[PDB]
Amino acid sequence: RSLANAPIMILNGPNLNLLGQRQPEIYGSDTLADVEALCVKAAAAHGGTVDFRQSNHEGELVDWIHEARLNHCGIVINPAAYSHTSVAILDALNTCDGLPVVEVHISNIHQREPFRHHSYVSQRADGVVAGCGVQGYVFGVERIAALAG
Amino acid sequence: RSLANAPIMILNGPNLNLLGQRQPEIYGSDTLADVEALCVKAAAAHGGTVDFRQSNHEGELVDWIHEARLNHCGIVINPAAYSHTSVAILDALNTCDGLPVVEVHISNIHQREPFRHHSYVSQRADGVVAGCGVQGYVFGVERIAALAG
Amino acid sequence: RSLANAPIMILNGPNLNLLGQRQPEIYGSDTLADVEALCVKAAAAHGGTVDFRQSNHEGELVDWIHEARLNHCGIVINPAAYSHTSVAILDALNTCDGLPVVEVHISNIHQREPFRHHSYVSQRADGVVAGCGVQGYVFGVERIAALAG
Amino acid sequence: RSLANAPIMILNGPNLNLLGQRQPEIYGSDTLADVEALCVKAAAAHGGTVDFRQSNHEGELVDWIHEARLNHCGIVINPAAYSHTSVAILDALNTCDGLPVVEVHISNIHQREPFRHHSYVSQRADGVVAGCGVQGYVFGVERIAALAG
Amino acid sequence: RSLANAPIMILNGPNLNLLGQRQPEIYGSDTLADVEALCVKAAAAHGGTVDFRQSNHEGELVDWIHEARLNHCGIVINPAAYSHTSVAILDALNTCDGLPVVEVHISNIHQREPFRHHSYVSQRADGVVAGCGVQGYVFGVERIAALAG
Amino acid sequence: RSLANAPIMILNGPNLNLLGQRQPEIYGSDTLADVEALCVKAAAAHGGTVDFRQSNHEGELVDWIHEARLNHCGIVINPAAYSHTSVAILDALNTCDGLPVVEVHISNIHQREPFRHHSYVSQRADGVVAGCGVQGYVFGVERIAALAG
Amino acid sequence: RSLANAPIMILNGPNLNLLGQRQPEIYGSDTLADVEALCVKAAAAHGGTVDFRQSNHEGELVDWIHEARLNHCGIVINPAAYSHTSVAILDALNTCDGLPVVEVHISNIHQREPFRHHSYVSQRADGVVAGCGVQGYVFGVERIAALAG
Amino acid sequence: RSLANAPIMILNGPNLNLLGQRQPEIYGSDTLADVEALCVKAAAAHGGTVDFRQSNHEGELVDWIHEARLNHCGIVINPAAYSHTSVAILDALNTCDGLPVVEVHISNIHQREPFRHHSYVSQRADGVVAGCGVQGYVFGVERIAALAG
Amino acid sequence: RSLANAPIMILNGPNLNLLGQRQPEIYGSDTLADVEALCVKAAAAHGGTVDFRQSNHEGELVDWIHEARLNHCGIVINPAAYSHTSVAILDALNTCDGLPVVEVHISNIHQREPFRHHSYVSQRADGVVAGCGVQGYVFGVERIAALAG
Amino acid sequence: RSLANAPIMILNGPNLNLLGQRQPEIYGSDTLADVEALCVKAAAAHGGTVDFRQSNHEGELVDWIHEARLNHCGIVINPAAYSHTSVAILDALNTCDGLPVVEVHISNIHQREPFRHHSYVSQRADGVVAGCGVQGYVFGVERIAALAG
Amino acid sequence: RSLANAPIMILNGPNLNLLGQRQPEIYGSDTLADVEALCVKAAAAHGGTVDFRQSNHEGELVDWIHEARLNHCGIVINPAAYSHTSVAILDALNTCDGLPVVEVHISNIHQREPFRHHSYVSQRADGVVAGCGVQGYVFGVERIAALAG
Amino acid sequence: RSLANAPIMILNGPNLNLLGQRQPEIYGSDTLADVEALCVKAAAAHGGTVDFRQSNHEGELVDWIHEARLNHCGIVINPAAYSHTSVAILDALNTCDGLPVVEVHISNIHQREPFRHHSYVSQRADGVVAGCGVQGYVFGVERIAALAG
Ligand SMILES: O=C(O)[C@]1(O)C[C@H](CCCOc2ccccc2)[C@@H](O)[C@H](O)C1
Ligand SMILES: O=C(O)[C@]1(O)C[C@H](CCCOc2ccccc2)[C@@H](O)[C@H](O)C1
Ligand SMILES: O=C(O)[C@]1(O)C[C@H](CCCOc2ccccc2)[C@@H](O)[C@H](O)C1
Ligand SMILES: O=C(O)[C@]1(O)C[C@H](CCCOc2ccccc2)[C@@H](O)[C@H](O)C1
Ligand SMILES: O=C(O)[C@]1(O)C[C@H](CCCOc2ccccc2)[C@@H](O)[C@H](O)C1
Ligand SMILES: O=C(O)[C@]1(O)C[C@H](CCCOc2ccccc2)[C@@H](O)[C@H](O)C1
Ligand SMILES: O=C(O)[C@]1(O)C[C@H](CCCOc2ccccc2)[C@@H](O)[C@H](O)C1
Ligand SMILES: O=C(O)[C@]1(O)C[C@H](CCCOc2ccccc2)[C@@H](O)[C@H](O)C1
Ligand SMILES: O=C(O)[C@]1(O)C[C@H](CCCOc2ccccc2)[C@@H](O)[C@H](O)C1
Ligand SMILES: O=C(O)[C@]1(O)C[C@H](CCCOc2ccccc2)[C@@H](O)[C@H](O)C1
Ligand SMILES: O=C(O)[C@]1(O)C[C@H](CCCOc2ccccc2)[C@@H](O)[C@H](O)C1
Repeated sequence: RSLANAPIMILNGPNLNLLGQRQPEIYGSDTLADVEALCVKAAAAHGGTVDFRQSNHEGELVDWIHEARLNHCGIVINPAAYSHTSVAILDALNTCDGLPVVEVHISNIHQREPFRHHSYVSQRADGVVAGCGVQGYVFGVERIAALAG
Repeated sequence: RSLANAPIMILNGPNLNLLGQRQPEIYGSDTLADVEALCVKAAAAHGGTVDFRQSNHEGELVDWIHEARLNHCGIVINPAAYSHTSVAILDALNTCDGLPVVEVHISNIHQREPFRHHSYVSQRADGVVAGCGVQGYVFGVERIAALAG
Repeated sequence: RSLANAPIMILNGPNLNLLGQRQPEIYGSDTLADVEALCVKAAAAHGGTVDFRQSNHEGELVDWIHEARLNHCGIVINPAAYSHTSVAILDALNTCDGLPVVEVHISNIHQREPFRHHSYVSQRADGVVAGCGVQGYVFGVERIAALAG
Repeated sequence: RSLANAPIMILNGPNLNLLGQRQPEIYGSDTLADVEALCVKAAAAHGGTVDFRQSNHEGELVDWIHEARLNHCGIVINPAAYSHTSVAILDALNTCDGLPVVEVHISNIHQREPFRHHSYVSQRADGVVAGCGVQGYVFGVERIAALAG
Repeated sequence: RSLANAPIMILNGPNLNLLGQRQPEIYGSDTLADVEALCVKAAAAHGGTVDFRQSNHEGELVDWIHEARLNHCGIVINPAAYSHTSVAILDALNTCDGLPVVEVHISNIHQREPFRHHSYVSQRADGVVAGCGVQGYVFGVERIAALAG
Repeated sequence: RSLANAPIMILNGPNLNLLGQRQPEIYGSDTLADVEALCVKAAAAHGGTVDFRQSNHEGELVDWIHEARLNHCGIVINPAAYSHTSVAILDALNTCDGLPVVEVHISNIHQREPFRHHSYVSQRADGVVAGCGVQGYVFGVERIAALAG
Repeated sequence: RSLANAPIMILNGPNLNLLGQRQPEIYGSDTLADVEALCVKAAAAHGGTVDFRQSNHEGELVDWIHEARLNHCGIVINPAAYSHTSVAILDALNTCDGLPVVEVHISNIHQREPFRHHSYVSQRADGVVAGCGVQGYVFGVERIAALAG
Repeated sequence: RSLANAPIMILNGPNLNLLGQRQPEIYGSDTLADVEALCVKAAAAHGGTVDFRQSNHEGELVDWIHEARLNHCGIVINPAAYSHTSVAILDALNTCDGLPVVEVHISNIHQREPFRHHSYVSQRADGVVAGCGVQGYVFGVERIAALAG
Repeated sequence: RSLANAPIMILNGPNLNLLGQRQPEIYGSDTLADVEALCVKAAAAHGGTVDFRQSNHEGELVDWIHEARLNHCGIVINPAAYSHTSVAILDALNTCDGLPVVEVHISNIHQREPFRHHSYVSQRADGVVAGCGVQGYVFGVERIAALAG
Repeated sequence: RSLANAPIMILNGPNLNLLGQRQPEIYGSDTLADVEALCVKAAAAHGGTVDFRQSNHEGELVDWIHEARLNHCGIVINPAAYSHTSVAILDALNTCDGLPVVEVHISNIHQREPFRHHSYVSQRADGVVAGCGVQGYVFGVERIAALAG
Repeated sequence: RSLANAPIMILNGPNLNLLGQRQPEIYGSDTLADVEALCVKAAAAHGGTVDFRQSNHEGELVDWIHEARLNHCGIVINPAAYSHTSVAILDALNTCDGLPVVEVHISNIHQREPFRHHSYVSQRADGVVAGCGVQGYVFGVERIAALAG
Repeated sequence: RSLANAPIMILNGPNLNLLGQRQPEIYGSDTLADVEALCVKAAAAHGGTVDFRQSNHEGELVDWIHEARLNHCGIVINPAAYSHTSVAILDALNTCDGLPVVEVHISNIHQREPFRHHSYVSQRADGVVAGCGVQGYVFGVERIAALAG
């Protein structure tokens, strides 16, 4: 699918509903709603739209990836903690043959606790953006626009 | 419980809803419905019935194992990604005292990425079948029939 | 929040709904309902009340932690299997700035299988109690009572 | 080769000559001769025949694998202790281009000592069946029948 | 022995004689004397008494455990550094067949340096309390009273 | 410095002089000169300029980071093989107090050989972009513009 | 069986046929026939006899262990290199229910190359003697004589 | 020194004072006094004498090794828990140039918990006897008598 | 011995009998007989002869090494799978004091599966040639010629 | 405290009483009395004194650290074997807030056995000197003199 | 390119300029000029020439590999210490599509320190010769002649 | 060479040119020129002179080490980041047969990031001084003056 004909799915994992409410030195002072606004703008800038979602449930994320697989032009995903633990989410993305996927982390996980350094999602994501703040979501959109082109 | 008196629960974990839609060289071109049909036949051949279910949700699979513990003669389980990650499903199966459990993987996980080599479920499953394709499910049923009688 | 003004949230993870039904040499013969009753009395003995919940779903536990963050005076959590696998629950507890958290394991996980020895939750929990049976929940409540005053 | 034209090679590694004489809780009370008779019946149930062999010598098993490579329709192998140590048997099976191979362990090796968890043979065996008792051999023959036709 | 007929041995390992003199954000500002008074009070509240001792010598602590084995109703031990290094103290506790043992750490060691995460003592201690401050000694006493009655 | 007052230093490590000449499926068919041209355009589109350089020599890269520290508004760096090996470049970037740094990899290093998964540079770079092709350089320029401007 | 009624089997693994021909500072100057003579002497001192064998073939050692199981009052084994590699010999000793087994190493393997530090045979051998020179075989014989009476 | 002119020092590490009082299936029913008596007679059987000591204190054991270095013809040492932890006792034995040293474990430490499998003392001890019960002390005396005569 | 007075022993490990019959991209399409013929001419070109042998049996290879130790001027060995598993063959080659030993692998084992990267034989072989095709045997012969001259 | 007002404590761990009686190539021919004299001299050159002590007992060393914390101007310590094993001594030193501490090893521990490479003391010691011979203690005195002024 | 039309590049890494000046029992007494003469002779015997170079600088070796890629018929490389550390040289070699590469080490790195056992270079070199002294360069030349033909 | 006859080479690795410009709490406020001046006076205090140099290039440091080998009486080296990565600098120092070498780190590397704990240079450096600040250079010079003496 192209940007013109289907939205980009923007998926957000656990706890990100609280973005902005603490640790601004690490994650900024923008809320999740502010991030959504940034993505709407960035997609529009490239002639597309987004479908922006958040969940604390691993299985829900899986279901939403199966939906993206049939209905969206690409996925930008910040899997949050499930980055480090979910093989299920990796396998869900693996079923998205041909679909552009960009993983985003607001923080630079490489500078944090050792368990945070690894991501299962990175094994499928076409591109991985870490430590660019909420601007990383914009880069995710920009990359999908380039690929679904 | 005997096969005569209660169904075999066949549980399928995340992403197996899409079986048949990709990677046929590894997983075959049969769909999950085709697998269900195979299981119905295999169980009938032995005078039993099946209760075949699939979920992308770890917690729903746990709930379902608690249901089998009370109501079913055995479990054949393809835990999918959760094989590698879910201590909660191992613990659920551990509550099934005396119930036959056979774990099944369509692919030979030992020939895949190193993180797929290990399974928590195998620590409780009475038998583990991997790399026998969808026929593995029929072996699961055949084992439970031998054990539940 | 003080004990006087808000309940203590007591969370229980997967499989603990079946407490009492097996392995009494390790977990005791009290049911989860008995445990809730113990907690109610322990909280009362210190001028408090509890909000006692159990779920097999990792996402629901996260959702509940976010509720406690805003509405409760502390958390006593037995994360069960999710102790060993859930970065998502660790992250949820980490959003609870200032809130007292005590992690409770009925069994002494240090005497069990190697994978049980480690807990993500212990990275945030203020106190960790293990192997004190269900009395551990009483210690959790007594700790929150000491800290939330 | 088909089942019609050539036997299934069934190979058994060291110590399995003493099967039935101890540890019946783990390995059953059937003797290796009883297993051979089970395999003859299982293969006949699918229009085939077997060539059933046992040796304590790694190099003899490699020799027999080379024989199967040219003269048999598939291999069912319980490599016993060599499963865990023999790169030579792995390399021998690797020479069997296109031949169906199923590895069988009577016990569920994933429940035993840590060194028993890993198998070189599993890196080539199409299918691996563990913890299904001597019925595993039946499943091995069933799989070969399905593949060799 | 019961609480009524013999004292609880409370053992404290190296450097704890200086408790209260530094790092109060981690260990609080109570002195060891203050901790002893807390233990006296807690034991009295359950009809018991304590025998409170501290040593910087691993072999003295071993001697004292042998004494408790014969003369006391239980042991509450904060082995301090020796928690991480002393198989000898673990072996001594292992000689105390039937005796209740609770291990206490004032700080939550799981949040500290990696070498502090593991304790040999926790392989024998019935219960392990970490990060509850000096109130963890009170939990120790409460647990022994529960078990020794 | 701001973008208006100083150029962005764009540094490329060993072997990137041959970009475009092989493995286009991984690295694209743009040459390093093409990438320079993209960076110059990207910077201009945010009111800045670039100082683009490539070297095969670890100590020359260190020298050039010292120069950036004093004369440039930020560093975009693709350290190539030295990402995995060079503590010296990490130390060099550490001296750049307050300067924005973005590391870029054309390929998704997390999908490649295990030694390629780790980067010393990511321990200082503010943001890390991987697998977004040459467009990742544009993202680096965009990030620096956001941080400097 | 007792010493009176059956010989002690003494088994020597690969390369021990050349004992005494090299490295005397490590292994001594006695030949394997001198070792056999020491064993004959030791057993006679205790009213027994020995059946002393050496082989370079793992499968042959397995076969001889099966013989001892049925025909000898105990096994003294120097498995040589196969100590470090042979799960098959371990499994063969494991079949020897009730039979006294002592493992002997002429050199102190714990002082040599790290791969020599571990032995699979020590997981079953009742006693293990290392670094006592050829007098270790004598200690072997003495141990069997104590146990087989 | 020879057996004729000086005693063999026999050192016993922590907790062995309690030998005989528990776990007889592992350690036997002999007391440490019984073992001292066994040693007196085994030395006399070879024209020697012994100086038999036990301590729970690592430094005392090092002090006694210094004394033996100057005053005794050999050392038989069961270091108990300190086998696994004490570099200080390894360094002490290392000062005993030319003195025969035999390490003894009553139990076969290679069949116990993993941390018990390794011994620092084995890095110097000339010989190491494990799993021969208290007879292992006799073998230690026998070896010293052979070396020091 | 010299090349003039004795043959070079050229030993080939398990499965090499089948060289030529598969995977020519890795191993070439020469048969083992063709390699033998290459060896004969390489040795003659330096005034020597060969004794060329192949076995699937570890023990036989050991026995043949003992023969070469007394009867031949050097050993060129491709231990095949046993390169990775056989301490026994290492120890056999260690008995060959002063005899030139060159290890050969047709394929570059360092580019293959991780378990293939390590060889016990290389701990004794004077020289190790890998990935030079069957020409590597020729280099082996050339090296023996150089050393035995 | 200044050098003018209190002595420097010089602590030596186990086995150093024997310094100079062996292994001169590693540790020199000076005795521990010679080392004391060198410290007296070095301290006097800087207007100070020393309190020079040696013990084989970990607990005594801890006791002496507590003494120094209150009574001395700094600590030079060669912990000997306890360097590698004693978290208790590290903890003792950690209580010496603000006190200068320099760790000395006569040998370069980095060139010795792997277990010797690591030191717990180095985690606190302000400075660590290894492989400078007995002259390392003069450097420790010189560093205390610099810091304590 | 063929040997007739272009020289073989022979590259030597750090410190090899001092070959011959020490450790002759490991590296021989030939100087690097002697090695160059051996390479000139061996190439001439096959109708070719060499371009022999040595550098202590990693980046200069990379530069020279790039030169070879365009101008030479093959590379024989002794990367010396950079074998073990340089992903940059590996990457340089990887750009040499279709070019024969042979890696040489004069000493048998597998008999040396553990860090020396691994080479990045070997992941690309076609052939790797180790432990054959300076004759290994001759094998390198002989291999390139065979492949360039 | 003696101190009287030739300068001590004092070599500084990458980034040290910026000493004094940041992180004074770890590295002090002296600049590299101030260090040089300190070394000049230290050497003069012992009748010697210094040749003080700094480079960011690994190969240049190796070249300088070869120069020292022929022309200088010793080496004091702070390899900075190359401590942790440069086998090349180790190998160069290894060529300096008989030459005294002391490694200096201004910061105590053992208290920093885990990768900084290890130094290849320390495998050859006779002495290693860490965490003594710039005074560590003076210790180096003092040690050289003692050894060249
Ligand atoms: O930095 C990221 O984007 C992460 O994906 C965020 C996760 C944390 C999710 C919650 O983020 C919040 C940040 C601030 C306030 C509330 C939630 C963490 O598990 C990953 O390791 C990195
Ligand atoms: O081979 C299996 O049965 C697995 O359990 C399947 C999982 C993947 C489930 C998704 O399977 C599909 C296969 C084809 C098409 C769609 C999904 C995988 O994570 C395990 O490692 C092995
Ligand atoms: O000991 C605990 O409380 C645990 O948190 C319990 C978990 C298991 C929960 C299920 O517990 C039951 C106990 C008795 C009967 C049924 C379930 C386990 O996964 C952790 O490793 C330790
Ligand atoms: O469970 C299996 O089939 C095994 O392949 C059996 C092997 C042991 C073979 C000997 O089996 C006997 C069973 C009963 C009685 C005697 C021998 C063991 O090494 C593997 O770990 C798993
Ligand atoms: O947190 C605990 O209770 C510990 O057991 C205390 C030990 C430290 C004993 C010294 O404690 C002091 C605390 C404050 C002031 C002085 C000493 C430490 O080694 C363990 O890792 C955890
Ligand atoms: O993907 C990247 O940008 C890297 O930084 C590139 C490096 C290789 C630089 C040379 O790349 C070329 C690509 C195409 C053609 C020639 C060189 C590789 O060492 C890193 O692992 C990832
Ligand atoms: O020390 C031993 O007895 C060994 O078992 C001997 C084996 C070596 C058998 C060959 O022994 C010889 C000794 C001297 C001369 C020839 C062979 C070795 O692989 C084990 O690690 C230790
Ligand atoms: O590459 C080599 O020469 C090996 O020594 C060959 C062995 C494989 C032997 C069988 O070789 C064949 C090759 C082609 C066709 C048949 C057998 C393998 O185990 C080693 O890892 C490396
Ligand atoms: O090199 C040192 O100073 C040590 O701290 C000394 C210890 C050994 C103490 C005994 O030193 C002696 C030297 C000569 C003679 C007797 C003892 C050792 O455990 C450390 O690894 C390094
Ligand atoms: O054995 C080889 O050729 C090496 O590549 C040599 C390197 C060292 C080259 C310096 O060699 C010299 C040998 C003698 C005299 C001077 C330098 C070493 O780092 C590798 O681990 C193995
Ligand atoms: O403590 C040291 O001397 C170090 O060798 C310095 C290196 C850092 C070199 C740059 O140091 C500067 C210090 C202050 C200001 C600028 C640079 C670091 O990589 C080592 O791990 C430890």
